[PDB]
Amino acid sequence: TLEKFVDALPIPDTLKPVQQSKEKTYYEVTMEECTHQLHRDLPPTRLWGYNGLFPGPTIEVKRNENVYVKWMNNLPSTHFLPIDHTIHEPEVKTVVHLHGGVTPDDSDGYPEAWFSKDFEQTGPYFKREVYHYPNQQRGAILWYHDHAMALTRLNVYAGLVGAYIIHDPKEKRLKLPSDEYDVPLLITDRTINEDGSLFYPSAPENPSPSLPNPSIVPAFCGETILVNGKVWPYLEVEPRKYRFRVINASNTRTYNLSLDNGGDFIQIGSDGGLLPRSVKLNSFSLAPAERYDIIIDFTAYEGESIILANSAGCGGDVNPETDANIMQFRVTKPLAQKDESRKPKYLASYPSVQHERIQNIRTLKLAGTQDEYGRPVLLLNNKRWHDPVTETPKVGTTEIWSIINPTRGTHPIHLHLVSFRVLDRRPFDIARYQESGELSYTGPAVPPPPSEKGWKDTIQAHAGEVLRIAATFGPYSGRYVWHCHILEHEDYDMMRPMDITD
Ligand SMILES: [Cu+2]
Ligand SMILES: [Cu+2]
Ligand SMILES: [Cu+2]
Ligand SMILES: [Cu+2]
Repeated sequence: TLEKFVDALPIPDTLKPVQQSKEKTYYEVTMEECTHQLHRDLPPTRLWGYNGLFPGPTIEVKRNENVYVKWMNNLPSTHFLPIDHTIHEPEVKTVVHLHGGVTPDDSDGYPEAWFSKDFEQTGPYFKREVYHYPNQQRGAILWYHDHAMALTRLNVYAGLVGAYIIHDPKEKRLKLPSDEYDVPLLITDRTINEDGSLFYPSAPENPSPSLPNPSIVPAFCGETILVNGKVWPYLEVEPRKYRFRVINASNTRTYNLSLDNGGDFIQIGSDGGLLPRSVKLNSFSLAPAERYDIIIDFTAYEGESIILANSAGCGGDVNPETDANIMQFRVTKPLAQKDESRKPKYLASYPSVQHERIQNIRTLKLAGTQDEYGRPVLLLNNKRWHDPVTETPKVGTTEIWSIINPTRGTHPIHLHLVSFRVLDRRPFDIARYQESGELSYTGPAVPPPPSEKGWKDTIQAHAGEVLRIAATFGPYSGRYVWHCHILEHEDYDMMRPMDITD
């Protein structure tokens, strides 16, 4: 395998606006095929990148900043990863979704709002070339990536991901580590061929001869871990507090992160922004699309090399020599200035402070069937993507969604537009539910841990539990989506439209 901790962690440059005034900020980002070296010992890898970069440039905005991004497809007319046409026009379709964005529906990146190179062809829900992000939302770690119908797992794996940070000036007084000491960590697993080329499976292991070729697979587990586009990198840090914006940008893989010197993380934020109170953690789980906003305090570890370690398997136990490792910190950089940053306990209002009447309670079930080829097709509430819309909350109202998971695994459930509160999780009798559809609980409800007492938008629903969340649908109305954020599930076919009605 590739030798760990030999390349420095790249820090994506912050995107500069094409125009900027007090009233408006305007950016242009072009998707390009490009080559980048992912490890000291590899030939350059052919990739798809926003502005030809992997990851894409980091975009930083202020709360309420009036932002426009023209996202353009200048990709080749053919893909380089294996497309399975049996699961679902130009071959190469793209659309950018700002995940976590409180975004008008026609700038949200609907899967059928795709566009081919230079907008020559566009999907039936396409309305505009230049996306509008008003950013009228809490400070938080967002991220952007491709969301094209039936191609999301491939377009994202190709390299189309980047970070987007909203800064709320009202949080400045907290004096959290900032600027040079505030660093995104975009984690993506990949499998890389000897010649440096990306590998993505064209079929499951030992494909029945029934199977089409290529065939979609139900899960992707990469052999190698990359952070900010480099395989198992090191980062030289100063002996002081750092803030890290940790984003799982992987297709399937869930991570369970720790520090190998037994140091703590201080979680200050979740998907939807600052937690009410900081939380000291020795480890945390991070499923696809989740974000953790954390402080690591290197003050007491000068000289040390500390591995950000992973204990979660993907298709099997972790390998100590490979996917057990994420990156390495080296506490050897001289202090540029006194550490004047803080790690405050009191961060933000509780989500509970705000009282809301429950307009509706939906029960949703994670299910599926099997296709003519024998493959599993994963479905939300046994509906196809193309079935008439059933999730139709009213704008301005709050709902509890009760998500029933009788499957064998966790699924990270994501709703666009909104962030939400986690109410509780409760175990149930799976066999009974499958035979009769009757829900019998085998234990009391478990309220969220402190890490999930703030605002979330992507949430782990574990096997044999009912998960309840509370969301206020707004402030915009229109057509959005909800889906599993395991991309191999999302594309076949674990995604549904969501109408927020006025
Ligand atoms: Cu997403
Ligand atoms: Cu999203
Ligand atoms: Cu799933
Ligand atoms: Cu989505």
